[PDB]
Amino acid sequence: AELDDLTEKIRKAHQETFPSLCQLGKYTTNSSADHRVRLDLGLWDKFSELATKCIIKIVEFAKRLPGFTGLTIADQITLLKAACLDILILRICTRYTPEQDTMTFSDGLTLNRTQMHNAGFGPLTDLVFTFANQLLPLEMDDTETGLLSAICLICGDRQDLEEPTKVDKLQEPLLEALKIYIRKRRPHMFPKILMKITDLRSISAKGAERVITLKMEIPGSMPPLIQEMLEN
Ligand SMILES: C/C(=C\c1ccc(C(=O)O)cc1)c1ccc2c(c1)C(C)(C)CCC2(C)C
Repeated sequence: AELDDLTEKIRKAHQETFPSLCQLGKYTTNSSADHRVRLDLGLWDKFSELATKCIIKIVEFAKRLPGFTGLTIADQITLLKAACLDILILRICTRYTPEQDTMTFSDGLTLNRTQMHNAGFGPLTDLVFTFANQLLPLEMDDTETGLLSAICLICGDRQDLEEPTKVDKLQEPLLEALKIYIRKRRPHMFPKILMKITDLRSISAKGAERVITLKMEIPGSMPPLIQEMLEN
């Protein structure tokens, strides 16, 4: 009952900070829609702008997680910076429309693969779409996506944690919660969803070089929160 209570709370934290694809008004753009280019600055400006907003929403999601507030701000910051890209990647991949081969952002902006590539994903584009495509068969809902996000976040083995053991105990209930929910809702889903964390980490790891490359390409400055996120 306390685990059913935790599950409902995580689902809510997610739903409140992440607009569903079905509850969003999709809109497109014709900017470099059919030709891949190094970087479309107009798409980068819009994309990076939305990235900043989503990062803020991720911090809000984290704050809504039971116990997170309890940890020290130092630990809150370490956990967030280590898992933010993972979560940003999972979020955009959850708004993938296979028929149109597009992904939709929080404000309804819907870009095709080419535009995703041109907005900044570059050489990581196909890798991201493949992750999104492999996500579909799992048919996950708000609570599973939220529990997965929380599992990516609450990791007590992150380096520089002031209270690693306290973090471990906060994640302990998460795996069980997910275990139980998966079997109560749609009766091998447990390990398949968990394996995705690895795929996720693998992709976010490629972000370190990507940001350096983008910085070298843009005429302006890298948005402060993105900077802070990969600044480590
Ligand atoms: C995945 C991402 C940003 C993002 C995710 C979701 C929304 C939304 O509105 O729902 C908006 C933006 C992102 C952010 C930064 C970076 C990347 C992706 C890649 C993977 C291209 C590597 C380089 C940096 C700049 C770190």
